[PDB]
Amino acid sequence: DTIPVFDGHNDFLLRLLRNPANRETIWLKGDGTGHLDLPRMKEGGFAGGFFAIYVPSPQAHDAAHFEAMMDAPPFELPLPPMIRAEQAQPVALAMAGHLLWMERAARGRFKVCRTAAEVRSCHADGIVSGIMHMEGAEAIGADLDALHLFHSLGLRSLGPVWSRPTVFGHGVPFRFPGSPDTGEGLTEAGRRLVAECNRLKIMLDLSHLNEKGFDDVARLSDAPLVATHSNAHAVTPSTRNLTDRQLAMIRESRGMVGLNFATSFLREDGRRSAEMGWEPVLRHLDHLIDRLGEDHVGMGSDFDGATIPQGIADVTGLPALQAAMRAHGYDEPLMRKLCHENWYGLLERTW
Ligand SMILES: C[C@H](N)P(=O)(O)C[C@H](C)C(=O)O
Ligand SMILES: [Zn+2]
Ligand SMILES: [Zn+2]
Repeated sequence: DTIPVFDGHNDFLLRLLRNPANRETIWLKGDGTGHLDLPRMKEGGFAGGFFAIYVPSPQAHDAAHFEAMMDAPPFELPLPPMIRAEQAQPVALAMAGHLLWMERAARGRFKVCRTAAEVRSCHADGIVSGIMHMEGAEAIGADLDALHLFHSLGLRSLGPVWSRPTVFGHGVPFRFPGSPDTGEGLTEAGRRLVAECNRLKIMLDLSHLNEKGFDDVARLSDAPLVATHSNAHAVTPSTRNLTDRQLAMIRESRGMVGLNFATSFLREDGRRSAEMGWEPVLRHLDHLIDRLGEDHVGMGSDFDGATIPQGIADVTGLPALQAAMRAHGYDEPLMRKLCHENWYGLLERTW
């Protein structure tokens, strides 16, 4: 009785970036590490999701010193320097190239989808779906020319920033505890980026964007507001989470929030440790569902991007998560909404 899950955010492509020579095994067989691969997706009931193209900084997000800091709050991680298009583009092309390769290699068992109809068809057919997503828009120059290029080759979702400055605006540093109001809003280029994404029907992702940038998108975007992998600030006051005020704005826009499985954003203590139970997961889900409404919450795992609860552990833990959700009292129609229907509706409202 596992309900298929369509997911808001994963960083599986980073694993292919880091070991391209072994990609056939990593994707088609698994290599015994990480959260995702094709066989485990099938075992865990992963229907598909957003596959993030994210350009790492020289001190990557999982550098030892950062992990150690996040283990013992309070903490504040420094923002990395801006990466410009000339440097970001080859990396983004590499990751986009791996995503297309995944589809070639899987011989029809995985499909990069460009429309909501394709996603729904994949769901019905049991074919794993993928949405090409860019987490941080460094590969897009301020001129926006590359936005059209990436769109042409399948890009359908874009977060203007990661937790790092871009020509478009500013992301939050990783900090606990702290407000998401950590810096300046969108630049003029960022405002143009919002307008152009609206015109091209590219979904904008607010995860990582600071509060001023969030307010700018809320004011400027003609489309529902979406945070693909962010939780409730009122429960866990991480800079990465959403305040009730932000949630209310997302609700008004008929938007969507994906629950991030990152330990740091779920635990009330904001620690990185996987040693936790189901309570914090359900605490965030209840809070999100209560304020956003049952139609505006889903999963945003952050599989392969963060440490997640021991009870989930990897994609094969989705059934255990569903069991906890059911035990907590979520009925079947709500379960279907949270697992995939809400994302599919959001895609239709956006695209
Ligand atoms: C580094 C990854 N791409 P991430 O998806 O940015 C994981 C992180 C904990 C977050 O999402 O804030
Ligand atoms: Zn990511
Ligand atoms: Zn992220």
